[PDB]
Amino acid sequence: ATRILLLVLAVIIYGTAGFHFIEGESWTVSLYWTFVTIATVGYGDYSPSTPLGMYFTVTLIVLGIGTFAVLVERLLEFLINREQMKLMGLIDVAKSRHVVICGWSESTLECLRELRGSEVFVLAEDENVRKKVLRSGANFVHGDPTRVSDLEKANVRGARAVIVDLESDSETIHCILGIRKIDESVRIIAEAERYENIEQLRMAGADQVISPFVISGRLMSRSIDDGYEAMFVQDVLAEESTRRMVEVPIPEGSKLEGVSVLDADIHDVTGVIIIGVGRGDELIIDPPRDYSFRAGDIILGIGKPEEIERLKNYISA
Amino acid sequence: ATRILLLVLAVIIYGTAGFHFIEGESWTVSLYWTFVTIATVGYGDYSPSTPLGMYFTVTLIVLGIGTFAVLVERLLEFLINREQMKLMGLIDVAKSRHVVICGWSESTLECLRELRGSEVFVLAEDENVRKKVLRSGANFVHGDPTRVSDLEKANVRGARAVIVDLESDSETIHCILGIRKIDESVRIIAEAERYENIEQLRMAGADQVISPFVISGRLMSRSIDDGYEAMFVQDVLAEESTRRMVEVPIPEGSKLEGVSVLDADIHDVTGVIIIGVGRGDELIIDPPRDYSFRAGDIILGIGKPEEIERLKNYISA
Amino acid sequence: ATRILLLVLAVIIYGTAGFHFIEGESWTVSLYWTFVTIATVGYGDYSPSTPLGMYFTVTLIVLGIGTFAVLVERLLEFLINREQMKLMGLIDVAKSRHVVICGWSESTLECLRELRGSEVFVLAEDENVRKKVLRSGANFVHGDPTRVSDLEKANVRGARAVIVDLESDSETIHCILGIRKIDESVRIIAEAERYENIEQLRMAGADQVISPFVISGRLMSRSIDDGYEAMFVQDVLAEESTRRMVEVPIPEGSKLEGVSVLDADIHDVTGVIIIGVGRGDELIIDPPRDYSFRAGDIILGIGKPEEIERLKNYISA
Amino acid sequence: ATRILLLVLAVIIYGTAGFHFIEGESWTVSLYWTFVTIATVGYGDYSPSTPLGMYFTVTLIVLGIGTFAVLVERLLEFLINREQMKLMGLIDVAKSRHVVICGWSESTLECLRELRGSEVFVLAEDENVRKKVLRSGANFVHGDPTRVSDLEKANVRGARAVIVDLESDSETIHCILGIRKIDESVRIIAEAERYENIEQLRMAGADQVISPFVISGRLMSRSIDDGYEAMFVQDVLAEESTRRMVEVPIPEGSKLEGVSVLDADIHDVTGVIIIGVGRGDELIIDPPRDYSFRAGDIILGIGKPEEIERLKNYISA
Amino acid sequence: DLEKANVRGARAVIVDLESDSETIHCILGIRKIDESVRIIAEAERYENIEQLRMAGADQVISPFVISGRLMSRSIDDGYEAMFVQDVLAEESTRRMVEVPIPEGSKLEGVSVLDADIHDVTGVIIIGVGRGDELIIDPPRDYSFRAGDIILGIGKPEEIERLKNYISA
Ligand SMILES: [K+]
Repeated sequence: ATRILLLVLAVIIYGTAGFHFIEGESWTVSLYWTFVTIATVGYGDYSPSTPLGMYFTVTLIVLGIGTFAVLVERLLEFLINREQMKLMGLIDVAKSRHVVICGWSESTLECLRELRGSEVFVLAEDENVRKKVLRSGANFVHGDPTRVSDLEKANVRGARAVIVDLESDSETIHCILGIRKIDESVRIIAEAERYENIEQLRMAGADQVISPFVISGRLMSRSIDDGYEAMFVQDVLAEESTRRMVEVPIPEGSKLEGVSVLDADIHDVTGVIIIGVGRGDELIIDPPRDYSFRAGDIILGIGKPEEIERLKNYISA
Repeated sequence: ATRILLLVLAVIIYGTAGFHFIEGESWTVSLYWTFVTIATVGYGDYSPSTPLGMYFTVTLIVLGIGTFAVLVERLLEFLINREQMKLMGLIDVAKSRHVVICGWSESTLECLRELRGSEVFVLAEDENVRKKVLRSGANFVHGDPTRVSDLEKANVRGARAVIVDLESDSETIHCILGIRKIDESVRIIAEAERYENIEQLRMAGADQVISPFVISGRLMSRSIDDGYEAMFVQDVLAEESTRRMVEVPIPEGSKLEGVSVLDADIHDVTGVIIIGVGRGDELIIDPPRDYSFRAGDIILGIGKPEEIERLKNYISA
Repeated sequence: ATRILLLVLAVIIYGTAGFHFIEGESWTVSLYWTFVTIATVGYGDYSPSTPLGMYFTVTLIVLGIGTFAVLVERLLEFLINREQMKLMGLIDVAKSRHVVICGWSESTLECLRELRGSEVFVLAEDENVRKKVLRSGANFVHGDPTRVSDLEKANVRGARAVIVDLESDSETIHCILGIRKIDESVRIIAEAERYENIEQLRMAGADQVISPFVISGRLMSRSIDDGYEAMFVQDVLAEESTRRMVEVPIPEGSKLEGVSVLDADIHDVTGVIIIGVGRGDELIIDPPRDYSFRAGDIILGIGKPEEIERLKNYISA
Repeated sequence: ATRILLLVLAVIIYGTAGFHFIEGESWTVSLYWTFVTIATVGYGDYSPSTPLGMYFTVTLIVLGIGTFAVLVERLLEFLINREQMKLMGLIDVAKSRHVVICGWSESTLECLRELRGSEVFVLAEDENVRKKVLRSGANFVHGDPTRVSDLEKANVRGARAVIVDLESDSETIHCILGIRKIDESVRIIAEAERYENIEQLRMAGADQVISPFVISGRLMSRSIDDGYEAMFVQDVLAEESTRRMVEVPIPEGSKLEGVSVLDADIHDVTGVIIIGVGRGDELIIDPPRDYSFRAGDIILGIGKPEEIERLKNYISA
Repeated sequence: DLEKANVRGARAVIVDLESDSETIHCILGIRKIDESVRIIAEAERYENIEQLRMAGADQVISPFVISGRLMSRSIDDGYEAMFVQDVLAEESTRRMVEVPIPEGSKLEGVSVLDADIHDVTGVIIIGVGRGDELIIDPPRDYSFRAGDIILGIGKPEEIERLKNYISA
């Protein structure tokens, strides 16, 4: 790989040792003339005069052209190899705050619209998935999400969060186990098809589990007659037509520390229905009137975009 | 992406600030000498004389070669990426009067022979379809005809007309709905397999619907005994052996405005059987003898190539 | 496609019209200086002296570098397109004495070992067939053997002979009909699976028909008890272990014109069993003793390589 | 392929014969000037003065640029062809001490972790296998392991050892027969699925046969109640948790030649259970107390990594 | 569908599916039904051997892991693979047997050094499994008990010579 460097150094030395070993001009001007001749710069300050000397000049010119040809050849081969290799995946990830996505479905396409295109890496192995991901605007890594060896290629260790949605619950569980084998602190978000596997996904190590099929089946099984819960669910979580479920935190101080919910009256002040207060990875749905707010708490509620703004400004210090 | 421009500007500045900061020749000739040295032009009008100066010349030459190498590398990488990307589709369309074709069957191959090869764009996603389209002489765009996002890549908004012929009537209806979601005025031409979907294609928004299977089934169901309607249909619409169904418009004035059909006697004058007169997106089959011709009307008839010429010249002003 | 030629001519003109329109040296030396400056040759005989003139030199150098970049870009794009296109087929054939092979099976692989690798063209459309053909040492053309349009890409018109062996007898018959539609004189060699299609292949236009399955089934149906005909067939036609069925023609004169078979006694003279004499596309198996030899006749017999040599030298003039 | 060399020699001759046939300077300086002009070196010592002469210089410059373009074109085409061809296999092997692997399964992936990545060559034909092998870190050769023609591409003749593990026992037997057809001395290591084919693999020519399915079935059929043999087998051969089955040879002399096992007491001295002594391709399990050690014998035993070290140092001279 | 096969009451369950993911899922499902049934699983990859044991498998078999290592050593020597094949796969001449110690057996409390099972019968004693643990190469101070299982390799003749020898 470094043989070409030795070859070109030999040619440069061979050239330099021609002037001094022929006309004996100067051991310093020979070094220069050899460098200007190879780079075709051709000043012409010091040109040969003997027939032997000018013949040696032709030999040096053709040898320099031959060396350049090999130089260009090596580079071109390297560029072709790199481009051909990194086009179909087979490239290690060097980032440290990306988002790794295992598998590609319609659920992972909808979360790509709220995430940066250059920070998400999709880890699959199908060929059509590569084209779909490239059209979507993400980066494709060729590997098996269930393999620990291919999980380190995607740099799961340093990822901000990992989203697991594979073709089957068995594969999802295996991928979660593999990720937890690498990093025990990375955040994992999984999707469950069957109701039986919701607890197994949580036991494997998933931080958050989503059950779209379980939600949709129950919504279908109640909308045959009434169809009012499904309407609320659709208009609040799917379309966000008018209202929206927001989660706004409480800043430092906020002039609302220690104030109870009964004295705050967030509904009567802003118009946002307070569902619960999440204090440190636990959701207290419908907190009592005796609950006291703190710093860093997150308020979960449903309201219009106007009322959400009315609340975020209201809880400011 | 523009780091190389800064690097080369730094090298040029570094070179220029060598003459003045070493030999102090001239702040204007230094700029020149640095440019002729990098482009290997090597005039030689102003060559260095000090050993330090000629060493700096070698340093500048090798640095310029290194900069050129990176320059060539970047370009080559860009060209490889562009060619590799636009070979398999994944390219947005910038035209504004093309013809978009969704799907690829034998029906869309026969309409390619009467259309310009460079104005038709085929929107599919199969790999064999790409080779078939390239052999036919059209442009291939990789996308799903049913997706509104992939429909905008083909630039349906600005297309002259869109031809929809997919693998199923469900896909055809979905594609028509998607196209009408983008543009409500573009002309859509669809093909229907089942007789039940002819009305659904028209309700979705298709301007023209063609039912080859419905026509062929009825032709088969009558040719068991007689086989005379099928012979006429084949020899007039499929082969155009002797006669042909032509639609010639009436130019401005044409010396035939207000003249009734009974007084015109187009059959007795030219020999072309007049089927109907299309006046503004409606076909009046067998117009009455009291019908009065106008300007911009289209005459639909069946005749030999000789009689068609005899009629087009007859209706001229 | 020729815009770059206009651009470079404009740059050359712009350069040439600088010397005369600035320093007014000579309308002939300006043309020269502009050509030596672009090709980085840089003699230096006529270098600028005014600051404006040397600035214009830098402008010309950078413009020439920009023009060269586009020049290299266009070429590279053309080469990439050509290589990428002619790698997967999609290339028209310009030869006029090649051998076209439709389909790829084990039968067409055994006939490749007795034919020149560079004269055979294989016309298929599967991807694995391309790799198999390339490993074998032939040229691959991507097309459908049943399509007349793709048959002209392989240049069947000018082919020496066409060998048809497709996946089914229906496809073989269709390909023969298509070839006969193009050229009514080219030689077609087909292979038949079923016994019912031997006559249909000959009616379609095939010059020679081979029935390996029909031969093998009958050989199997007789070797259950005796197995002596199959042994002869294998050892003479498949392996050519000891003997071989040869067909040697009769040269001009040959000192054997008009001599009857009874007076020639080819068996008693050389040891080759004379099966038949093919005189003008007809095989006379076991010719009578009254048959008279002629010029241009072909002798069909089975003999050892020694006896074949003994006969070819015997029938020489 | 060598036409370009003739073309460039013609251009060089044409250039050289310009000076002497025009200005008649010198038959030696013309050769030089032609070489410096083509390589754009442009010294300028001998520049033309006549208008005709300087026109001829422009003609030579443009002809040299045209020749260079073709030169670059040919090289680029060669590099593209080489890279495109050797990327998907289709490359002959020139090594003489590699390890050829036929087929790719989980068994051949585990033996890649104890072998050098650059000496193993995998011979398959599936496309996914190529990506798997490239990710693993080996070299991929595209061919059919059952074909003798594709077996010579992998250079089985000169291989150190061949490992055969295909999708079926029929394919494994066929590959072994093909390899033995090429080389009768190369070492073959095969894997058997069925118990019926263990003897057929040995009769075909396999030096060593492995039966993972046969071992696992019997281990399953005994672990239903006891499960103690399977525990030993797993912990000694699969995981090598604590102990390990080692095979250490006896060096020259070793101070243990002719010493009987009863007097050596290898178990009482080191702690390694002596299973057997392999003397020349035969395993003597549980050798008698009267057995006498020799030179070049291999000791097979199970022991901890400490006891193995205690034994290897003990048997040293 | 696991309850249709009546896994609850099964004597033992053998899990060998098309993939390690499916094997792990099946083991988890079986352990969800019955926490005491005996599960015997098979592992393809070396990474999943520990995950199968954590899921609840009582015994794990790694045929691919064994065969890969046997292939990776038989390129030059090929003596360990020969022993493994002839003892575990074909059982040509010898065989690895596991014979228990009956009640009393006239060998309770007798140390291995005083028993000398190799010098008496000819069977190489690999280890003694006392209650779901294998003591490979027990010390000379080990004392036999009742219900222990002796693991060794010997000919069918020597196995008979040992089973009759350890009888009361
Ligand atoms: K140059």
